[PDB]
Amino acid sequence: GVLYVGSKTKEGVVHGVATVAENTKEQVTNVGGAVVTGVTAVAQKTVEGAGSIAAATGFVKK
Amino acid sequence: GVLYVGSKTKEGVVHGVATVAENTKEQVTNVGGAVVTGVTAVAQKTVEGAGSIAAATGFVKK
Repeated sequence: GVLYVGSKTKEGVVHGVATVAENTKEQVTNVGGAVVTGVTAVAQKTVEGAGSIAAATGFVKK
Repeated sequence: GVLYVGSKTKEGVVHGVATVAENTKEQVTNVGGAVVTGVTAVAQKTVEGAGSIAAATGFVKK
């Protein structure tokens, strides 16, 4: 299928995932997987297959 | 006289005079004279003398 997408922007500043942490014991920032953060962010047919994306963190501290 | 001034800033972005103009016939931006636009902007005894600062524009179009 056609996905024509016309974005004419005068001016644009786009910020993706932001990680800010102050006065933290132990810090683990988890950013990854499938993230698209452009001015014209277009994503299609992501993992149309069997597999899938997974962004997971392994902090336990038992 | 004493003018102790203690400014401890975590983070600061300061913008001076801003000139934005779109679709203008004839443009004359006049920024000058005595302008101080720092993070810690301190001005004292400006033209304590006879003279004075003057920021003037000479547009007539008669």
